[PDB]
Amino acid sequence: KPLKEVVGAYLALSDAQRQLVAGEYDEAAANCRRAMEISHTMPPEEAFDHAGFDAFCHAGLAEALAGLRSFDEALHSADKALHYFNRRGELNQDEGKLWISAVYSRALALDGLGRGAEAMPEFKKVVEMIEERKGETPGKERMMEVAIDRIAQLGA
Repeated sequence: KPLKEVVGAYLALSDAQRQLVAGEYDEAAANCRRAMEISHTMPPEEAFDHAGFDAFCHAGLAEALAGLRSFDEALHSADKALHYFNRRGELNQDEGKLWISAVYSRALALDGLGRGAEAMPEFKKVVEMIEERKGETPGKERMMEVAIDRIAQLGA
């Protein structure tokens, strides 16, 4: 019973992560929600990092929803991930890649909702974090180009 749920949740999240890379955002969003649903069926006495795991799921979910241009839901998912990363996040660990992702998703969501005044500083934050982070950050070129193009278009 207990480990079945731990592995079930981990595999659901891994599937979602591969789907994000492949651009299958509909499936990725479903698997992120499914991963959390499974993680929350565990008894409280079983050792598991719920706070961190939920943050990872929300980051992935925010990226998927941003991809589908469902910005309102994306914004809320990114905020739930950032609530964790701002408190217990570590930028120079693998975890940091998902932190940056959540900040980027938030910027895209705010921009998609027509809240450019708030999106701008978030796009700047994405670039600042990429610089600050020691270690490979896959997709950094894509993010930085979007960030810089939007900061210019919103300013004009």
